[PDB]
Amino acid sequence: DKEFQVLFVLTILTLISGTIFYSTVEGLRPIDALYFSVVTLTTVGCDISPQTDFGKIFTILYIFIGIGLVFGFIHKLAVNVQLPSILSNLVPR
Amino acid sequence: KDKEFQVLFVLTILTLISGTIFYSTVEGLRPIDALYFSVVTLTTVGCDISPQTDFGKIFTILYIFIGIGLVFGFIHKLAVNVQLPSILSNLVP
Amino acid sequence: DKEFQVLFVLTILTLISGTIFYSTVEGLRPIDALYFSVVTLTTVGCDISPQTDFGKIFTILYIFIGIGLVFGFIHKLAVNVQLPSILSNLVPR
Amino acid sequence: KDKEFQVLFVLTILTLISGTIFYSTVEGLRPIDALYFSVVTLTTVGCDISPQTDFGKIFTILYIFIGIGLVFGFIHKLAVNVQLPSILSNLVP
Ligand SMILES: [Ca+2]
Ligand SMILES: [Ca+2]
Ligand SMILES: [Ca+2]
Ligand SMILES: [Cl-]
Ligand SMILES: [Cl-]
Ligand SMILES: [Cl-]
Ligand SMILES: [Cl-]
Ligand SMILES: [Rb+]
Ligand SMILES: [Rb+]
Repeated sequence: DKEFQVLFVLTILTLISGTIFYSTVEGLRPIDALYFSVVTLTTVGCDISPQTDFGKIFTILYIFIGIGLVFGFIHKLAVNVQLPSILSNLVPR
Repeated sequence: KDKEFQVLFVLTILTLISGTIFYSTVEGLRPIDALYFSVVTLTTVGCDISPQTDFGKIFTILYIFIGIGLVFGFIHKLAVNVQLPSILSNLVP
Repeated sequence: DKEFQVLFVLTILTLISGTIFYSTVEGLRPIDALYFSVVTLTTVGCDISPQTDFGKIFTILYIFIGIGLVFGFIHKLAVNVQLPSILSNLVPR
Repeated sequence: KDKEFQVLFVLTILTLISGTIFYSTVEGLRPIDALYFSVVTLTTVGCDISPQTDFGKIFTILYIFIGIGLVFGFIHKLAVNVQLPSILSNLVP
């Protein structure tokens, strides 16, 4: 779906921005920055908190701005792709 | 009916099994702790443990994106086909 | 609203059950058990995880069963009470 | 329009201010850390810190119940009146 693609591109770009930020300012390895971006914007959460005042402020802003994006993408991911595939199997061809 | 709900239940169970196996082997958690990690992640509660392997972080990211929509679709249908019915149905003479 | 009251009574009973369980099996002070019940069922999360296998299993079950209840109550709390009061102030009597 | 959205924005800001003041005085957090705690709690991300005073736990429980609906209503309207419009409006010739 076109909208689903827009939401994917936006989500990936958001997670790239978060990865870059947290690997630079917080000194995280990229994978750790990606994990933190993912677990922050999806609201799962992790065992670590940001240590720089700049990191804390950015995380606040990143949450409010990316949370809705990531959950719109999760909704479309579940609805235009995961649940329907299984529901195609409910009819025995 | 409770036919879609059954589908979401089986999908959620298999998802939690996959997470259980994954986190028990790669992260060395006991199976109950792997099931707990799978459950608290996909429900977004989270916990004070975080994966230690780069493989575990990559998998957890993908597991989050794919399984939040299933686990919460299951919770939604559990509320709409089992919880909401039993309450209202009892709010009658 | 009648339904709002049903949801409150259910929510309070749920948090009582969780408080009792976690203070007995996990040895938490009641307030700590109440905090854990609250932060678990609302998905905020805390810095501690359950330590007993029994505690872990119960938390899994408690999440799936109480999560929908607590968020239905949060919705009605925001919608039949908090947001509307403020919206009554939007019209200058 | 963006009139209800403005109301949710001001309510969210005042809620975050209240949390900031509360957690800075009773829990001895720096103000930025109190703002962070308020923000990650009400967005349900959570963090590795937990309140130490019994007063802080009681307040946090009430703050969660009252402010999740506001903070997420604000995120919903931010997505529906600011984020969804700017994307689609740009998905035109
Ligand atoms: Ca949520
Ligand atoms: Ca946490
Ligand atoms: Ca921790
Ligand atoms: Cl890396
Ligand atoms: Cl075992
Ligand atoms: Cl106590
Ligand atoms: Cl300061
Ligand atoms: Rb959460
Ligand atoms: Rb969380």
